[PDB]
Amino acid sequence: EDPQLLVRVRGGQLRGIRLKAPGGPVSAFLGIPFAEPPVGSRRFMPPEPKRPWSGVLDATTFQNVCYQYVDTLYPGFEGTEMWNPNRELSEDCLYLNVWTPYPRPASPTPVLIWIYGGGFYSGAASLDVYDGRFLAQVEGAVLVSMNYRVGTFGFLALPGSREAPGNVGLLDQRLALQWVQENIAAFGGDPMSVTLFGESAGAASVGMHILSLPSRSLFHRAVLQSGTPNGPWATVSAGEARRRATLLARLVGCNDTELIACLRTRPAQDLVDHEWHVLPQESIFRFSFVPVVDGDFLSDTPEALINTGDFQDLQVLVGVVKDEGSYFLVYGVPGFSKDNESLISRAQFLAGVRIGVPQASDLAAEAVVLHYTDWLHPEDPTHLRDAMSAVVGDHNVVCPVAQLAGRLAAQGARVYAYIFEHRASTLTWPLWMGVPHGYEIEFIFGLPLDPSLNYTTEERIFAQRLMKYWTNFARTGDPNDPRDSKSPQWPPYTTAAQQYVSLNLKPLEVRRGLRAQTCAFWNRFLPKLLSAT
Amino acid sequence: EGREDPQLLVRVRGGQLRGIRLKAPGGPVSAFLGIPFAEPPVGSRRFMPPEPKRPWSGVLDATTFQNVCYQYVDTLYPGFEGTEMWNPNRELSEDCLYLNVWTPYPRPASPTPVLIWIYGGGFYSGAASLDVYDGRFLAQVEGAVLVSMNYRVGTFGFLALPGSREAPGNVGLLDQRLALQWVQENIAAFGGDPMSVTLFGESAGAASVGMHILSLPSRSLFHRAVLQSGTPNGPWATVSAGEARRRATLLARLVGCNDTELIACLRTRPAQDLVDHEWHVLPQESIFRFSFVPVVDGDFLSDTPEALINTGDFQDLQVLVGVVKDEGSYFLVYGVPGFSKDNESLISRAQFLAGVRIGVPQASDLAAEAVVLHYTDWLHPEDPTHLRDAMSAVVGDHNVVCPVAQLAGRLAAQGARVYAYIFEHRASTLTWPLWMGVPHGYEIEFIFGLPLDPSLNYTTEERIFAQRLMKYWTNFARTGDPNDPRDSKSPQWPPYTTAAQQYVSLNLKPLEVRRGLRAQTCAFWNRFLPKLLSA
Repeated sequence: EDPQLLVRVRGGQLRGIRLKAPGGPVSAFLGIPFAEPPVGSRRFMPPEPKRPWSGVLDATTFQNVCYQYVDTLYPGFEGTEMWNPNRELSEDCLYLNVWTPYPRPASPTPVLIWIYGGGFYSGAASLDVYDGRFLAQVEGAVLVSMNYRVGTFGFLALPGSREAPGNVGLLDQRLALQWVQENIAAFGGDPMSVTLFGESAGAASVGMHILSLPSRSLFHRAVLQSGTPNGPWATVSAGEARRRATLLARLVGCNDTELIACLRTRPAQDLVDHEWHVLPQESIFRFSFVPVVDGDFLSDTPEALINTGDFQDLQVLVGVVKDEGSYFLVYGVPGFSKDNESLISRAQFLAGVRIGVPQASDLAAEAVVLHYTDWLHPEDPTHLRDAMSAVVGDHNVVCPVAQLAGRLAAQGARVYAYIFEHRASTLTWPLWMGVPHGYEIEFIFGLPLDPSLNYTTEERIFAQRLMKYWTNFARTGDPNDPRDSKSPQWPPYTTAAQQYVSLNLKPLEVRRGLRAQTCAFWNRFLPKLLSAT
Repeated sequence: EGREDPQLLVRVRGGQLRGIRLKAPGGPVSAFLGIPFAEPPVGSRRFMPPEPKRPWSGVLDATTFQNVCYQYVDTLYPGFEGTEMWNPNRELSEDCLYLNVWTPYPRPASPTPVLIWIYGGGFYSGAASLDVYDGRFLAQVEGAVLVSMNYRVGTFGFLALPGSREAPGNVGLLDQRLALQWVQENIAAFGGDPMSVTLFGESAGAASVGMHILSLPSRSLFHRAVLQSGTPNGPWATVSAGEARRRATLLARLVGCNDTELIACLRTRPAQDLVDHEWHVLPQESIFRFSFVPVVDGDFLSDTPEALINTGDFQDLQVLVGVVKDEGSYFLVYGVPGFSKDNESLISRAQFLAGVRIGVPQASDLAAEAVVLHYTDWLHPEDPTHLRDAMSAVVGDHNVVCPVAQLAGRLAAQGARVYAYIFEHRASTLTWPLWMGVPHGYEIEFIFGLPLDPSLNYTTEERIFAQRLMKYWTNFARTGDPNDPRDSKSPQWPPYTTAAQQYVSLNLKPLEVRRGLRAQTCAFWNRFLPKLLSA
């Protein structure tokens, strides 16, 4: 019975497990319950604190993955399977994971809290790419990650009702953050230095914690990788949420109370089976059950809240990968596949656009096409393919990120921005997809430090750089290495200079303007257009 | 005759002419100036189609430029050479339908390709007698036969009550066509070849050339065409029948005047009173808009130029078209607040938003918004230097560069052989400020070879440059190809095509080939803006 692996938290005692990281051991406490299982009459409801337990809770293994749709586009393909659940599905899934240095930090160590992505309909804290042992061993970080409910279980809402108020998946995250405040000191973590980071919908979640008052006392700094609370996919209105719920109810054979009671009797997979059938249009990068503007968790739209908020007290790191959109094309756009070069025609490009920008009027869709067409080579299939990706990536991630960065900087926040440009040597998706959505994560978490993974030595050096930026940001709100003159420095993003850095194998290079012209089109012009036409 | 220079006596259909022997740098040329080609369109003939000049008796003296057509005189910067060079240099008169001929001296042996110049001036001004249009250099150095004609401008040339008998519209264009007919009948008397006639013109002259291309009756009067910084399509070169009617009747009201009675009253007004009110009938505060221009009458112009270029067959057409580096700059000082020739015209973002409304006068709020969004530099949305240059670009792109791109594009896609250029050399003698770059109209003096005149103070490179340009233009006139057959060592000027979109830079350096005539931005003006109009 190793005393390092024994911890007492408010709920009782836990036993962790000593894990091996390439350069030493780490203590891991996996599958720790932070809420009462949200099952039965608790489905769709806010989470409740876990009841205390007797004896020593076994925390040596990952708990179940929250019930969710499982990707079947390319069965058995590593590129898709790496995001698929790697433990049993169950509605009983509200557990978190802690990694710390072995032995446990002598002084209170900055805490990093990871919130996974997966479009709010999927994901799990137990995936290999979220392995916290590297950051724990190399950087001496305390790293936390929670499961939170996704899809219907996490975001189905009949706004105003008592039994499906919406946003309970975000309340799961918040409960887990509360748990960190109350318990993390027992592991050596410093509750007074907590940094949230997350990718895609996890980044959007981080963004919503920034914009929700009760969350603000649970962390001090934030990192948003390739996702934002503002933008086209991360939220829905009360009315559109209500619409999607009652439609799903109808689809599975079901006054709010009675509607929800009948939904509560449905086996989990019955709900998932119809999840994708409630979207208003044929689309990509669009998800049926996501956070809802309830006037509660989110008092107004994220757009409104970032425009009017005071962010003086906030430090943020935000960024995008080089090819945000490519991934999503093979999930809905005719002409695209991981198996060929997806060279498309002009007609297929105009088709792709109505799908990639599903809420666009005819005129707006024409605007997009004409903006993104290269008029020197209007019909070149290679350009058209790359343009289709750019449209999807720009509309859904890059421009929403440029918008957020700008509002935050303009309203007092300390902001750092990046674009991640290195394509992993181990990547299984075709070359034409470039650096796809989500493929910076394995580098931030430091997976290349594991020799059995076959990353190149330059990549291993790269990963170490990124872990430094992230953990330095966690420690100080500034990703710059304090023990390093010469670099050059990573400057804050401001509305004046608009500086950000490229992250890749070469040293930091400072650039200005994050797709400035193109994001002016999306952020300034298109709104004016659609609100008229 | 008896003791006159026997080489200067010529007979044309209307009678005998005596020309004058002029000195050009490299030798003498023959000039026949102020030849009448129409009955004076005065009195009851105001607003009417021209009638062919009736024969005269004796020897008409043709040694001096004739009257300039009655027009507005520019007074923005009185005494300033930059404006005065474009002002009338002979007496104003409604009796102004005369043309000019320069030829080698002695006149050519075999029949020589003919160049016909059509001056610009917004359809409200201009004259064939200006210094920058001096035909002596092309005649002497290239052996060209050069013809230029006066044509009515302003109300006199373009006031229209469409459908009426007394003011049918486009009479200024019919003056041009009458002069083309005169060339067909008479130019062989000077050694000119009526079967090789190339039209060239700049600004409204260029738009005029484009309208002769689109007008069937003019099509048997010429064989090749050059359009410099102007097009028959675009926002300023034509008005609708309704808009012309509206402007004519408003102008009538302003001067105290059933179409017949209205026009009859207009014919009693002194020329100057019409000129004094012509700017007052424009629909909005604007620049690069002119009150009385060609009208889509369904006669001379069977449909809008846009419709005609979109659907015409242009197999038989050889055309040279181009633009200067800074088409819009000149126009800014004539009405965009913040702009002047006498300072750097650094402007604010607010002055930019206002300038856009004036420079794109027909835009709705949303459309103006699109323009401001597109042209703003979003790394430096507030920089006064960038904003100044963007304002100029907005005006140049909207009025010239994108209409020319559209024209070259449709003509090529539909059979025509098209050559395209951008002219980038700023004259060492320019009197406009540096901020204006290479302004609208300032290639003309190079095409006509003025830098060959030692007394004008051009540099030796400019002289050599002028000679190259004169070669391109005359080669194109001779063969429909600007390239020199002998000289293959010199870089070649490829045709412009929809597939490759190639065009050349004209400057002190050897031809450089480029692709895409503001392709992205012109996609905005030519493909998107019109649709933002169906909404």
